[PDB]
Amino acid sequence: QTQPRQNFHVESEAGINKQINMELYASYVYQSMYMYFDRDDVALPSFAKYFKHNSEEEREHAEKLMKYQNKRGGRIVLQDIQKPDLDEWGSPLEAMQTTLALEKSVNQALLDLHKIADKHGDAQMMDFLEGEYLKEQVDAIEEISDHITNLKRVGTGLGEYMYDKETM
Amino acid sequence: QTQPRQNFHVESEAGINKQINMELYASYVYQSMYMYFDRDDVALPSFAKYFKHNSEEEREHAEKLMKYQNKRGGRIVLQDIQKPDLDEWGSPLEAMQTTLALEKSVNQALLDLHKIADKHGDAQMMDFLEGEYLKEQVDAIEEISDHITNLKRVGTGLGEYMYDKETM
Amino acid sequence: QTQPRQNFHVESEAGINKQINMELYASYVYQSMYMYFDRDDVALPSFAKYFKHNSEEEREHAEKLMKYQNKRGGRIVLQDIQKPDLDEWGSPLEAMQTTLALEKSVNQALLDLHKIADKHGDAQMMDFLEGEYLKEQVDAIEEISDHITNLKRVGTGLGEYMYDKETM
Amino acid sequence: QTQPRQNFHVESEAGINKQINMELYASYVYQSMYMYFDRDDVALPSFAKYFKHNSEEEREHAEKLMKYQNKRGGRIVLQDIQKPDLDEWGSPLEAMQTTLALEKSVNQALLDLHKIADKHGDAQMMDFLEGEYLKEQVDAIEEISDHITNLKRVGTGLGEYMYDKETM
Ligand SMILES: [Cu+2]
Ligand SMILES: [Cu+2]
Ligand SMILES: [Cu+2]
Ligand SMILES: [Cu+2]
Repeated sequence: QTQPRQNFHVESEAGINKQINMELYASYVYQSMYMYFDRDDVALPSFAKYFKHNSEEEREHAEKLMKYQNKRGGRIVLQDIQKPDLDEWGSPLEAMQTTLALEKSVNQALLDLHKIADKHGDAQMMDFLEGEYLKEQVDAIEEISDHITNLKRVGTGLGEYMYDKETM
Repeated sequence: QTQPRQNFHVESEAGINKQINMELYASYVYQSMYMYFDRDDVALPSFAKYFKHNSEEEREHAEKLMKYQNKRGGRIVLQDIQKPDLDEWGSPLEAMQTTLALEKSVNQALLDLHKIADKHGDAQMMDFLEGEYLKEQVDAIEEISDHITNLKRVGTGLGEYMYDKETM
Repeated sequence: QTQPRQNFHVESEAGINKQINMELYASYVYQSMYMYFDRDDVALPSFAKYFKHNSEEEREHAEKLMKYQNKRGGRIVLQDIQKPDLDEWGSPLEAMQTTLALEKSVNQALLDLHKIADKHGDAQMMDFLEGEYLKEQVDAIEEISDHITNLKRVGTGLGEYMYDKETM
Repeated sequence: QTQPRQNFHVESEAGINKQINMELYASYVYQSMYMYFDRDDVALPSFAKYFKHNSEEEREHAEKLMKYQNKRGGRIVLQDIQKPDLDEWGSPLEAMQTTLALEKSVNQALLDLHKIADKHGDAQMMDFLEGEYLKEQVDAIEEISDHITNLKRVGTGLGEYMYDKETM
């Protein structure tokens, strides 16, 4: 029943919970990369600054999702945040590639939550996602594919250094 | 056959009219409560200030729909504005409670109008509704449910006066 | 071997990892409380703001710990972040009591990491903990016990409201 | 028997003297490298600027110890300052590498002096060392190991010149 509940189906509420946890996994994985470039044997501190921002950015998307969950009458059920697969992510190009599939995975999750809110006619929730998440995911997915092509252009060695200084 | 008509079904035109009339009823009902907390034997000026705001909200929310009705080529068919059910709304709780079901009633009327734009392929009218009405309704519906909870906590007496001073 | 390693024992490195994960659990639990007071049926938004800060504050202690782990030659091994015990923490007094045992638990963990660095004569690590963590824990433990005594003084109802407005 | 002597064992006094002499050797060695990157056939002015800084760091680090030796009632027994092993330090890498082991050598000499304050119950002299020397040494030792990694990445040639311009 709750108090502000209207047009908010039970499947949608459990999807926001399932999505809240994945957005936290993204924040975790990005922090794992942050401190892979603060590692002294890599020492790319502007790459590290990138993932520190991106980790905080995703933690703010989870918060924006939980803040929405409370605004619609649902209740927040948190689950364990699983550790990232790797603890050492290789070259910058390799790590940026990992990020692409990550945000590409996080995107399709959002795209399927939108499909659920459509199933039970949740027009507002559809707008909230397509305005505050889908619009941002396509931005992040391009800017990551932008960094992928450049890191391939500059190559290794001096290329990995000069891309940290000038672009990041 | 009006100059700017495109993709605008007469069913959607009629819905905006019936919806304009309802958004005005909410202005009247909130104004009824405005001048209730200014009663000499109610004397809650900040609750009065809250409904003076909210009454002007709905009035400008109806003006936006009217401005949209002309923007799409429909014609504004006005109707009578019914007097509110009550002439006195009891405790601040029982007033806020009447407000919740009011916005909750208006939210469905907006949602059903959104279903009418979807029935006739009006992609624009969908975004206008879910962007400048449904988005606001969800926030307000929470905001009211936040006041109901706190009023139940502070209880009758000094708790009612304090909520007026510190929150409103 | 690594590159900057000196006087940094294997037990200490695994303790920083084990402590990094617990500091994240603290950040998680605090966020769970943050959104328990953004819940519309509780709606204490200055209590919620407290745990939003405290959750971010602990996430910055983990970062300060990982930043230290990289500065001393150790490597960061992350583990799963377990979900908080409860998803609804009861009255404010009850939640603040939970927090006390939390920071009291997180303290003794730090106190025992200090004992490990002492075992293998890690004078710097001892200073880093007793300057940047132990000094802050005793501050946080008092300010939480301060909030515990007051919430007992003001009681329930109007007391729980007026403490959110004036002090938080 | 000096005026401000308390808790200050002659073993600690002797250690500060031998440590003062070493902190000056690091000033000389860094100055040796300063005027090496100003050689007409090295011509790396930013690497020169780095060692002009670091040479003045150790000189002021010895002055702090001297100021502390007088602060505790000990007397400053100066000794000769040995010339550095080399008169030319090769590539920027092989120079930075010589610097790592230099600070790593100085860090142990500080740590062993800290063990001398602990052997004779000098709680203050412990905090002065671990507060204004050991804390800095850990940071510098990382900072050097960060430069070694990046120089190995950028490689000889244009990579050496670019690191001079963009990082130093
Ligand atoms: Cu995201
Ligand atoms: Cu409205
Ligand atoms: Cu902490
Ligand atoms: Cu020094």
